[PDB]
Amino acid sequence: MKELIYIEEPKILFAHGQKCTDARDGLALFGPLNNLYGIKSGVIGTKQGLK
Amino acid sequence: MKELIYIEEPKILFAHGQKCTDARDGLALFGPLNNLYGIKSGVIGTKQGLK
Repeated sequence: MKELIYIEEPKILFAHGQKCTDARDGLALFGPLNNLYGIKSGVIGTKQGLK
Repeated sequence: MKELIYIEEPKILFAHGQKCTDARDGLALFGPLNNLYGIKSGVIGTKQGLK
């Protein structure tokens, strides 16, 4: 019979220095580190793809 | 005794279908034709240049 150790879960730092563990919850709670003013999309494809 | 003819000043088209003759007045009255979200400025040079 051998033994197992435990390694503590790491943290990922979100906006205004808010530590968390899950990326989705940290984003839904605080938000990304830097702010883009917006995203301009260039879509190339058929008409159905554009729709 | 020679004669001079006259030609009407052309109009430039601004936001929401509004025309004018001066670019500055048209911009200050109706704004640009298109809509960006922001301008991400990259600066290259000295520290005092950044200041």
